[PDB]
Amino acid sequence: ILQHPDGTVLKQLQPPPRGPRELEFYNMVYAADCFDGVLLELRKYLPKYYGIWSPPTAPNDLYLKLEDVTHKFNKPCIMDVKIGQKSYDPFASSEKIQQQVSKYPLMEEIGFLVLGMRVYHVHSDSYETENQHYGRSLTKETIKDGVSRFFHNGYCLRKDAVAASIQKIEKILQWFENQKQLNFYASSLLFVYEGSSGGEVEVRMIDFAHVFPSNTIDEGYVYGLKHLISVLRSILDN
Ligand SMILES: O=c1c(O)c(-c2ccc(O)cc2)oc2cc(O)cc(O)c12
Repeated sequence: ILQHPDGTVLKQLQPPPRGPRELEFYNMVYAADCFDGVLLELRKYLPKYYGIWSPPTAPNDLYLKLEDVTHKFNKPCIMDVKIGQKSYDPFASSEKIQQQVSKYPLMEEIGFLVLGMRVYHVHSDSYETENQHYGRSLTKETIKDGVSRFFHNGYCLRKDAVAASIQKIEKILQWFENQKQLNFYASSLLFVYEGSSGGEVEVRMIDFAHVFPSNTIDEGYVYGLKHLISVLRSILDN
């Protein structure tokens, strides 16, 4: 992700077919002549989309120009969580399914996977970062404590950020329970809170290279959100 100073980021299109699909998703959702109520509501939960972008001298080099969801924070604490039971899409080959399931074989059981976090620590004036192997190591026994780490500034558990995250996720969950036209595979939620309040918490959906038309509720996504809500809720009892 390329963080530009004017409060936006540039996300480079993934190689085909993934980048092109993510481009088309943003184009469908943010079509100026769109009056589909489902899609207009979905806009609230995504980064604001500014269209395709490429460098002036390089029309070959394709990016999405997107809102920087961390812009309004001073010391943003950021967690990326992949949502759903299946990280592979409805047209994946046998090998691709195996590739995806092997990355994290607990996806069906847990319904979400922590892709990373960056946590500001007050008393050291520094960030602790966790990479993809952190989340991939978490089991049903360790997921609650694994998620909890995101909300530890060193001195207190930020239950305010936990509660606000639940409240923001619940609105996304409500959107999913009132649409039967899109199914989302390998998509994520980006959580941001202020590390330096309730207060600023941001929760946005990202990563749309495997969103497909559907005739049904996205059951895997709903399962993941519900399980994530339940884990966060249990952290409020700590
Ligand atoms: O706005 C965005 C953002 O700030 C970040 C980010 C910033 C710092 C990190 O350490 C990790 C991610 O990722 C993104 C990924 C997207 O697909 C879309 C976005 O709009 C953002």
